[PDB]
Amino acid sequence: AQALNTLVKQLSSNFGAISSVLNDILSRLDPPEAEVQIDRLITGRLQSLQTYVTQQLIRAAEIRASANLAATKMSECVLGQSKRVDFCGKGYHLMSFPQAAPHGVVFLHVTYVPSQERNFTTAPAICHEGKAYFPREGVFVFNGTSWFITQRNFFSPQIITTDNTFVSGNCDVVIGIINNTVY
Amino acid sequence: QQFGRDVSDFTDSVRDPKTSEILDISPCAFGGVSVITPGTNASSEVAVLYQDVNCTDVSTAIHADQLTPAWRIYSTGNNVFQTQAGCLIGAEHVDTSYECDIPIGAGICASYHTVKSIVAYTMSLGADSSIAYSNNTIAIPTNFSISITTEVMPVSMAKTSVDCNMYICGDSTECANLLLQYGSFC
Amino acid sequence: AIPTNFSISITTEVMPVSMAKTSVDCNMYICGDSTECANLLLQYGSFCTQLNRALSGIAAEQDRNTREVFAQVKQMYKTPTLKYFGGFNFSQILPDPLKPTKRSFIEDLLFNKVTQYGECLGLICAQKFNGLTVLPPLLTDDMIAAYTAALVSGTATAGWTFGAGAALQIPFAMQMAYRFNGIGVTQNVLYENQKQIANQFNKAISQIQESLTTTSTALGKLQDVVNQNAQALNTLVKQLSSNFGAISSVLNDILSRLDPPEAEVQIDRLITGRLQSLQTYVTQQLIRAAEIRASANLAATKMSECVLGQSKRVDFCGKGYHLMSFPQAAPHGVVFLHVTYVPSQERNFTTAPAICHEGKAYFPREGVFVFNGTSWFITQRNFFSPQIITTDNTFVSGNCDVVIGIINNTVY
Amino acid sequence: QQFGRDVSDFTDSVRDPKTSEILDISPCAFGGVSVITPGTNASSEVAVL
Ligand SMILES: *[C@@H]1O[C@H](CO)[C@@H](O[C@@H]2O[C@H](CO)[C@@H](O[C@@H]3O[C@H](CO)[C@@H](O)[C@H](O[C@H]4O[C@H](CO)[C@@H](O)[C@H](O)[C@@H]4O)[C@@H]3O)[C@H](O)[C@H]2NC(C)=O)[C@H](O)[C@H]1NC(C)=O
Ligand SMILES: *[C@@H]1O[C@H](CO)[C@@H](O[C@@H]2O[C@H](CO)[C@@H](O[C@@H]3O[C@H](CO)[C@@H](O)[C@H](O[C@H]4O[C@H](CO)[C@@H](O)[C@H](O)[C@@H]4O)[C@@H]3O)[C@H](O)[C@H]2NC(C)=O)[C@H](O)[C@H]1NC(C)=O
Ligand SMILES: *[C@@H]1O[C@H](CO)[C@@H](O[C@@H]2O[C@H](CO)[C@@H](O[C@@H]3O[C@H](CO[C@H]4O[C@H](CO)[C@@H](O)[C@H](O)[C@@H]4O)[C@@H](O)[C@H](O)[C@@H]3O)[C@H](O)[C@H]2NC(C)=O)[C@H](O)[C@H]1NC(C)=O
Ligand SMILES: *[C@@H]1O[C@H](CO)[C@@H](O[C@@H]2O[C@H](CO)[C@@H](O[C@@H]3O[C@H](CO)[C@@H](O)[C@H](O)[C@@H]3O)[C@H](O)[C@H]2NC(C)=O)[C@H](O)[C@H]1NC(C)=O
Ligand SMILES: *[C@@H]1O[C@H](CO)[C@@H](O[C@@H]2O[C@H](CO)[C@@H](O[C@@H]3O[C@H](CO)[C@@H](O)[C@H](O)[C@@H]3O)[C@H](O)[C@H]2NC(C)=O)[C@H](O)[C@H]1NC(C)=O
Ligand SMILES: *[C@@H]1O[C@H](CO)[C@@H](O[C@@H]2O[C@H](CO)[C@@H](O)[C@H](O)[C@H]2NC(C)=O)[C@H](O)[C@H]1NC(C)=O
Ligand SMILES: *[C@@H]1O[C@H](CO)[C@@H](O[C@@H]2O[C@H](CO)[C@@H](O)[C@H](O)[C@H]2NC(C)=O)[C@H](O)[C@H]1NC(C)=O
Ligand SMILES: *[C@@H]1O[C@H](CO)[C@@H](O[C@@H]2O[C@H](CO)[C@@H](O)[C@H](O)[C@H]2NC(C)=O)[C@H](O)[C@H]1NC(C)=O
Ligand SMILES: *[C@@H]1O[C@H](CO)[C@@H](O[C@@H]2O[C@H](CO)[C@@H](O)[C@H](O)[C@H]2NC(C)=O)[C@H](O)[C@H]1NC(C)=O
Ligand SMILES: *[C@@H]1O[C@H](CO)[C@@H](O)[C@H](O)[C@H]1NC(C)=O
Ligand SMILES: *[C@@H]1O[C@H](CO)[C@@H](O)[C@H](O)[C@H]1NC(C)=O
Ligand SMILES: *[C@@H]1O[C@H](CO)[C@@H](O)[C@H](O)[C@H]1NC(C)=O
Ligand SMILES: *[C@@H]1O[C@H](CO)[C@@H](O)[C@H](O)[C@H]1NC(C)=O
Ligand SMILES: *[C@@H]1O[C@H](CO)[C@@H](O)[C@H](O)[C@H]1NC(C)=O
Ligand SMILES: *[C@@H]1O[C@H](CO)[C@@H](O)[C@H](O)[C@H]1NC(C)=O
Repeated sequence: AQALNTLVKQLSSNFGAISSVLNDILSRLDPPEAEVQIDRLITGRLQSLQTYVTQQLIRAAEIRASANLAATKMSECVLGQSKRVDFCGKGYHLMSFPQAAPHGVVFLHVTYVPSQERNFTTAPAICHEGKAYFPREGVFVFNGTSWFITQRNFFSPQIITTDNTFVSGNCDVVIGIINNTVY
Repeated sequence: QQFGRDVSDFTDSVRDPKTSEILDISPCAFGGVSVITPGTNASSEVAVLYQDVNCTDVSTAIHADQLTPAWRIYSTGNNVFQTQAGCLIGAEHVDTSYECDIPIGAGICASYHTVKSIVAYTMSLGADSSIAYSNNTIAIPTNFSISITTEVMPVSMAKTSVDCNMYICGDSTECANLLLQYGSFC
Repeated sequence: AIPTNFSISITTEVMPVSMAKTSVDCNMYICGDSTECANLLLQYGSFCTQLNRALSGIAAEQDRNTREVFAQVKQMYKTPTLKYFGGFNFSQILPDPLKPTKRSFIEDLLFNKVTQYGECLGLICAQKFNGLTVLPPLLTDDMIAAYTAALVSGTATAGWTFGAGAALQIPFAMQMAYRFNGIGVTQNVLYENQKQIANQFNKAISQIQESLTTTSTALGKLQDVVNQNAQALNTLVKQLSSNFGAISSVLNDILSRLDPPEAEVQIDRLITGRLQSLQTYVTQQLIRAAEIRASANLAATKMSECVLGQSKRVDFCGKGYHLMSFPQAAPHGVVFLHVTYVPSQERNFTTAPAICHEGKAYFPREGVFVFNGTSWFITQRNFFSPQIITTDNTFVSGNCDVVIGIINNTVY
Repeated sequence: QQFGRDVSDFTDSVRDPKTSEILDISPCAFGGVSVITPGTNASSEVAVL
């Protein structure tokens, strides 16, 4: 809108000519002096087009830069599930919804947000049978009643078995091994 | 040597041709003006920023009526401060921090706060919080929530076209004949 | 060939995020305060408005670029006193609170190796005879360092959680344990090789410190944006002294000698030549500012993906497998410290795709069949560590003697 | 009043000097031209937009 208003308003600029109207100059002046001053107007009006055309070329590049971003971001998140951090929404991305717009696109990014965090005392491994038992997944926690293994995305207890715990290296190697008995 | 020049072509310093004293020249004052407003709805007073000036010459030129432009109803109002941006006039200094509402420059912002009036303050980055450190404990999330956030980005543009003779000529015959001497510039 | 030993290495990357905000005033750059000059630029057009609006828009998006990169922090967190987290010495990356300029010792060296117009510093707010000015940024350098100190102190005591969401209290060896697992290796190795990892970490810290103490390069991205904006202004200054095909370069030598009828002819040609150089400078800054946002869009990605997370893309955040990333501040730019993982010291042996045992073909759930001349076992592709071939870790399906390369062994 | 103007300074409506019948003025006619072809390999006939 501002690009077209500038292209419009400089039709009425004199650009140092006798007027900004070619009809005034054809009527008032002699065909030598008329032809000079309308030539002064024809080059001021060409420069106003060239400036407008150039700044359309710049913003046509930036919108293509976002359109190539949106065509990617639709394929990444609408047509799938993203795994990049904070791409397609803040948190943990689940899915996203495209919505049309008069000159663009509006996304609706569905994210997961954890909360309600609680203290649990932790340690790397369990020293059972003289063996440093490392968790196959998750970390070791003690909630004040039981030692067990849970994830870090959410709190959920699991009984410490050899199916979710394994050993690489014996004891007295890792600093801070749990001295507990497991199954 | 009679006078000195700057790194441009301007003579920044002259010697007195009478008593040989060496005198710098300062380009008395100019700069831009911005208008700091709460909006026409929320108030009717505005604050002006005289950009990149010493407030000694600004407050002088207000009272000495040496300003261009000048307003018929205008006053300094005892609220003038020299920041790195220049002379904010029409706003009270606040020496605590808040979040940036309207950005001014060099970390200082402004808003329309309770006495409401226009006040100037320094931007805060956030809360003075802390992340404790343990060698033994891990905080683990238990409950949760979901949230849907929207974002928005253009993918197109109002594509135009411009005819030359309805723009540079207005369909006059003489303009079309001069246009032949510029070629197919159109 | 499967690697056995390893080392960690910290490779740095830089990029610009910011062009210096400029502004100009034709009334001063065009005229030098001649009134008749002001009365002949009108008669051309309020082009002055388009210029002022163009430069302020280019300038205002430089403050947007800086907040988009740095200001990803919701709360300012304090500097902990303990900095030898399990031996990991973090005194160089953190700001030094004993100094008045509470910057990191890296950022001290980053400032020094990086570092015509009116400007105001302190507070001596001087002006120039030219119409040029530079504008100070909204987000000051101390505030830039305060975002940067929260990104490092927050990573040192909350780690993976710091960017993922609410920052969670966690020991730093536990933070390593989740990060080192995430690249496809077993987290025993960190506890097994802790002092080796702690020394290799502190090695590459001092390597970067001595590299940036004695450097002549690797900051060419930052200084080029400084120099390219400086050479645009010097061209804009020096063309004031040109006649532009008029009788004189000074308006008070034109109106002096010539009578005011023909003086205004020569004044028009001197104004018009000064308008075009002013208009072209705006277009040149308009192109260069659009260039820098592509680096600012990279830095906004590369902070939230790499510092506030862990990156799994190829050669993103240095070469190797990414573990951590420490941001540092720079004039008109950012500095990253990417801690990557490098496997090393490979050995030959013979491998196989399948084992025949009791008429069926057995396949690894993950890893390869490894025969070192003595016996067969399973290990991973990123570290050499034996696993006895049992049906717990070897997936059993299909018949023997169908796949190319099924070898008679025993699976227990 | 004698005549009207647009949102920009172009006279779009003139009140008649004789009858005072006010009359809008539109542009006379202009625009762009495009040509549809299936190719010189396929035909010699074109359609014009
Ligand atoms: C806005 O412009 C005004 C113009 O008057 C300017 O005020 C002047 O600033 C200078 C710089 O501070 C002042 O000069 C100093 O004044 C103090 C007290 O008056 C003296 O103690 C100083 O003497 C010491 O400092 C000198 C330089 O540091 C030494 O060379 C000297 O040997 C002394 O050790 C010095 O005279 C000057 O007095 C004021 N003028 C007035 C009227 O106040 C102001 O600084 C500008 N604004 C800003 C923000 O800079
Ligand atoms: C993978 O390769 C790395 C190579 O970096 C290798 O780590 C190195 O192991 C050796 C031996 O274990 C280390 O050498 C010792 O390190 C300690 C650490 O403080 C030093 O104190 C030692 O110096 C004493 O011992 C010397 C020999 O007895 C004496 O001559 C001397 O006077 C001292 O009394 C000695 O240097 C070496 O430091 C590490 N390297 C690092 C960076 O830690 C690792 O073992 C390889 N791993 C595998 C699985 O191949
Ligand atoms: C984990 O977080 C969850 C939230 O994300 C928790 O679920 C919430 O639990 C609370 C109680 O602790 C419920 O609050 C009650 O809700 C009823 C129903 O409110 C609705 O209906 C009324 C009337 O139509 C309407 O006015 C409201 O706006 C609601 O639409 C109220 O009547 C009660 O006064 C009380 O507020 C929440 O409703 C419930 N949320 C949901 C989505 O069900 C969950 O309990 C947490 N778990 C743990 C272990 O902390
Ligand atoms: C720390 O975590 C452990 C689990 O890892 C918690 O122990 C659990 O306590 C609940 C108490 O309600 C037990 O639930 C009940 O179990 C009986 C027996 O099966 C069942 O009949 C009931 O219907 C009910 O589900 C649960 O079994 C028990 N789990 C284990 C493995 O012991 C412990 O309470 C936690 N500590 C604190 C302070 O909360
Ligand atoms: C110039 O002005 C004169 C007078 O102001 C106009 O003449 C009058 O015009 C009105 C309507 O325009 C005529 O009324 C009509 O008369 C016809 C026949 O007389 C009848 O069929 C209609 O029903 C209506 O009554 C009026 O007679 C006429 N008077 C005279 C003396 O001519 C004239 O029209 C104006 N010029 C133009 C171009 O409009
Ligand atoms: C962890 O538990 C083991 C037992 O499983 C402890 O080992 C005992 O250590 C003492 C000396 O420290 C010996 O006298 C015992 O003979 C050991 N027990 C066995 C069965 O051999 C070990 O000390 C415990 N660790 C800690 C820190 O208490
Ligand atoms: C961690 O690194 C810091 C340097 O950043 C070490 O601090 C230096 O220690 C020496 C020995 O006394 C002093 O002479 C230096 O002045 C210290 N540097 C600073 C900036 O104060 C520190 O010793 C290292 N940690 C360990 C455990 O060695
Ligand atoms: C190949 O790897 C195997 C491990 O799976 C090595 O076998 C063990 O070697 C140690 C000492 O070298 C012996 O104490 C064990 O009894 C061996 N176990 C088995 C199951 O053989 C073997 O040594 C490696 N080959 C070579 C040449 O070192
Ligand atoms: C692995 O052992 C099997 C034994 O079942 C071998 O299979 C025999 O191969 C011979 C050919 O050399 C055939 O004549 C037999 O009929 C096969 N036996 C069965 C039960 O089909 C197999 O050759 C061995 N692999 C290698 C490489 O020698
Ligand atoms: C966890 O412990 C810390 C101090 O040890 C305390 O500040 C925090 O409030 C505790 N959080 C919970 C959920 O108990
Ligand atoms: C001008 O004359 C006065 C004495 O009449 C003297 O003090 C001064 O120095 C002279 N000026 C110069 C430039 O010599
Ligand atoms: C204007 O301000 C009033 C409060 O005085 C508020 O209720 C109203 O919504 C505002 N309207 C707009 C358009 O901002
Ligand atoms: C672990 O931290 C506690 C305080 O939080 C401290 O007293 C103890 O010495 C630490 N453990 C080690 C091995 O330093
Ligand atoms: C492994 O063998 C290949 C080819 O046989 C050779 O390139 C390489 O040097 C060997 N490496 C070792 C460690 O023996
Ligand atoms: C297109 O032109 C080629 C000659 O270049 C001709 O052989 C062919 O037949 C033409 N296509 C059709 C559909 O006639």
